[PDB]
Amino acid sequence: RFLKVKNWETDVVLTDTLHLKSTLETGCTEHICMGSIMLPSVATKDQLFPLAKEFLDQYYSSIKRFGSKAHMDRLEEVNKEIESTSTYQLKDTELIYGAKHAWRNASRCVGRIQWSKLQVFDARDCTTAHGMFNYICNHVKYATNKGNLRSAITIFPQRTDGKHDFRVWNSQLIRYAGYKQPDGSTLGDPANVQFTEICIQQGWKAPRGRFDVLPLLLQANGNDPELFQIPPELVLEVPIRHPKFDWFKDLGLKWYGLPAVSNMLLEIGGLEFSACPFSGWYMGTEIGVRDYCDNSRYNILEEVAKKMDLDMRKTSSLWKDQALVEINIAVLYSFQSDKVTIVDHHSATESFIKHMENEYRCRGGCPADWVWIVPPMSGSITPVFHQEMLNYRLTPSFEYQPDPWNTHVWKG
Amino acid sequence: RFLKVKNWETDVVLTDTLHLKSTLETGCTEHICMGSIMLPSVATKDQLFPLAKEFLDQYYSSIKRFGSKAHMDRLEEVNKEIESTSTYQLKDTELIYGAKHAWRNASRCVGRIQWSKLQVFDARDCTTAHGMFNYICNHVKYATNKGNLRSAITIFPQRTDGKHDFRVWNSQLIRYAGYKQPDGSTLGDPANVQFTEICIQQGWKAPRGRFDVLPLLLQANGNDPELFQIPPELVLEVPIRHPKFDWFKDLGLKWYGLPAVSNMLLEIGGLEFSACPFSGWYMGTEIGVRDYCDNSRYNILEEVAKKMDLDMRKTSSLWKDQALVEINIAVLYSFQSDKVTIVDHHSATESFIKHMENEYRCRGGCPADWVWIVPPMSGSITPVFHQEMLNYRLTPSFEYQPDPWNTHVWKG
Ligand code: HEM
Ligand code: HEM
Ligand SMILES: Cc1cc(N)nc(CCCN2CCC(F)(F)CC2)c1
Ligand SMILES: Cc1cc(N)nc(CCCN2CCC(F)(F)CC2)c1
Ligand SMILES: C[C@H](O)[C@H](O)[C@H]1CNc2nc(N)[nH]c(=O)c2N1
Ligand SMILES: C[C@H](O)[C@H](O)[C@H]1CNc2nc(N)[nH]c(=O)c2N1
Ligand SMILES: [Zn+2]
Repeated sequence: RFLKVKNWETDVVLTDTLHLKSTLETGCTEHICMGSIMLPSVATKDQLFPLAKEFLDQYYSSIKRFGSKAHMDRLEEVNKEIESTSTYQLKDTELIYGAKHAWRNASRCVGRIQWSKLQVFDARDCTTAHGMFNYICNHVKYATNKGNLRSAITIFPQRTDGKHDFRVWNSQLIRYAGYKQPDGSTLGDPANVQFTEICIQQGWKAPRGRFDVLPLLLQANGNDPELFQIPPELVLEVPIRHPKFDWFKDLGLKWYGLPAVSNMLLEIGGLEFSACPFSGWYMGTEIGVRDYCDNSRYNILEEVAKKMDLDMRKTSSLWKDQALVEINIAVLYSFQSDKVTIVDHHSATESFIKHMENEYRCRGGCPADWVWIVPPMSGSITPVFHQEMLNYRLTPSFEYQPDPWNTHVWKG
Repeated sequence: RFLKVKNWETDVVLTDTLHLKSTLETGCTEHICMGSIMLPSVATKDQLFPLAKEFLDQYYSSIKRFGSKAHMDRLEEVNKEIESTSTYQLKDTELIYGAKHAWRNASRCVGRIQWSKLQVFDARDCTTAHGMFNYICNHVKYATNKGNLRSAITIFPQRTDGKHDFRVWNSQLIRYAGYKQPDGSTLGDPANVQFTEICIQQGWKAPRGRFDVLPLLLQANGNDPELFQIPPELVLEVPIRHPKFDWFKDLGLKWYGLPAVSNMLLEIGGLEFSACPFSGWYMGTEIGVRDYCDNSRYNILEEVAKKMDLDMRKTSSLWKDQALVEINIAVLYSFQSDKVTIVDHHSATESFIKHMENEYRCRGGCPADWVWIVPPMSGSITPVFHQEMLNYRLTPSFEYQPDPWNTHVWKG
């Protein structure tokens, strides 16, 4: 009823009561745990009012006006609007609160110490794909802020019936293109080979190289999506160099500064925002480990090991491990030397522990997904490795949604 | 009902139906996942027969004689013995099967590809702490096999009433002593400071140094435990050197060859074996990462970084990561150069994937604990990082049990 999580490096115990407010389901049961499953598995008007009331009661509890006159009138005001319209509209203040607590509740995010410093851009007056492009461009410019990255979200109109959906078809606002070859291999980013081809289908002309920034595929109000090129002056990039190995520039690697997710769904008070691109700043490992060294991504451990002169015959020479660390010292160094905000996995995981402490103190808990919080290298030398974490689903939240090209009723 | 687990590096899917045979509870519910909780939380005669029948039905199913005459007679024979004695005794063949499947079912063990090659030593005729010492000595000698390590388990008499318990008080047969100081710090292994002091209480004379092998504290048939020194010729050790850095010998580190757990409980057909030391061989990271580099263990990242000439001022120089890899290349190299069996985390995790495949094919599943299977360094460059895993509890099994000094009714 009042569960306990322990840290096995400091012996610190914390008591979780926030999980009692949890509502959605995890996928786990009393007899099977699905904590390593990546994605465990129209809305009517009856279901909407409890979700609205639940959300309204915590918004007014947060401005220290729980159950007052202003609360009960907005309760009544939203009920009458759900009767009238079968849906409702958030105030600007409720949207900013909802968006900030979707991030706060994001159990897979190690960066949440920053959750209250989120800049929310209301794009609910948008009606066309061009309007979307303009809003997204202003998001990219604001969030980048000349390399002093600022976290932000842009929120396009909520879902209504279902066949009128705003969607960003890119999985991230800024991604590199992936082209397969006649000889079967892959240039660029293999993750986006499918999306890179959809752009070619709709008319993109590819500069078939490595780090080619993809165009935006924007869908407005259910209509077929349309292509727009982000002005290249708006795409900040960092060339990767090493502070010891001057052969590292010869590798000719670079990465974009802005991590900006655009394929998830924002849920606030039962309303569904199918297009809500949000952005922060990178933790180093996301680029240096997953992006650069996944076998099905850029997969550069091969070459970094070569140029270091390493024993690549035997698996147990740990040459993969040894090249992995050099690559991540270089991503960090390059970003910092250009004053482009980045955080190392040691500082980021310390901050999360400190954030976890604050949450248990002033909130009664912190939903956290250990499988996703522990970084993909040097896990046990970071403090989150030794921290027990309870995972549960609170709302407002960010959720996964199917890719648009599997679900969109086309019209030629 | 027939769940699916995916690998996100190869896109291989496998279907799990073994989880339906699962019985015990995980700690997770539909609303909270406890997959990162380390330890989530007398036996009467009524409860014993279903557990015996369940176990007997799968033993005879395994020798291809399910429900035959020999099965039903042993079913009857064990029922009558549970009526008569309120407990029962396993045949030698049932004990060897049970022990092997407790290992097979060990969801936190990455080494299970070896599960059917387990040497089982029946010590159920043991009655005294001296007898225990002799059995454990023969286990240590057999399992070490001059450095060609062999996996083995020794099984002392099962629990009966509860106040007559056989226990090994050491957490492992071979561990290094931990002494705190007058100046507050720690020499040796800080994990065992408590146990190292209990030995001093009962009469151990400490050679207060670093890698001092602890004595055995053995408890027979509920009696107060007694101290025995393993013959030092029986404790194989590997001095750690590096294949590049000749200053590495100056560190003066060494580790024992035999990982041999002695603090867990073996459950077979509802019988409880409170003393069942089992041993295998080390995966490199257990020593080089957890043993050597945990903040609350030996904690040598400090010195290895010094001797490498590293930028220790800034967290983001990844000097911890860089010294971590060198330490693990050295543990591997030292063990292999001495022909003492060890496995690197790359080979071990590949073998587990291949073991997982075999299990799903011929068994319908493989209970696996992702949080424990992914190694504590370079996680995402090993194949288990990208493998979804279902965790569930099958029997026979190894379980945790309280330390004996918290539960033992002493008599001066
Ligand atoms: C401020 C700097 C931030 C850092 C350092 C950070 C770091 C991370 C990392 C490393 C992950 C794991 C993702 C992966 O490994 O692919 C993650 C996940 C996530 N982040 Fe944060 N993030 C930041 C900002 C944000 C913001 C501003 C939001 C939302 C407004 C957000 C929402 C999420 C969500 C919902 C997830 C989990 C969903 C998913 O990616 O599958 N993050 N974050
Ligand atoms: C054959 C070589 C073996 C290897 C390479 C291996 C490897 C591992 C590793 C790395 C762990 C994680 C433990 C930790 O990180 O502290 C583990 C856990 C475990 N091993 Fe294996 N192991 C081996 C043999 C065995 C044997 C022979 C048994 C039993 C007869 C066994 C039973 C277990 C159990 C029950 C656990 C989880 C319980 C726990 O330690 O908390 N292992 N193993
Ligand atoms: C805002 C932000 C900051 C950051 N530092 N990193 C990320 C990465 C999120 C990765 N996540 C992968 C799965 C998905 F595609 F479904 C959604 C995106 C996002
Ligand atoms: C047989 C074996 C082989 C191996 N390579 N490694 C181990 C380590 C087990 C670690 N595990 C920690 C928690 C515990 F103490 F509760 C029980 C022991 C065991
Ligand atoms: C808090 C967390 O559960 C704890 O640190 C676990 C994580 N995973 C682990 N994995 C292994 N193999 N061994 C461990 O001791 C741990 N510790
Ligand atoms: C199979 C497993 O669930 C999958 O690889 C997960 C593991 N943990 C992760 N953790 C983070 N941060 N990002 C990821 O993509 C993943 N992938
Ligand atoms: Zn679970």
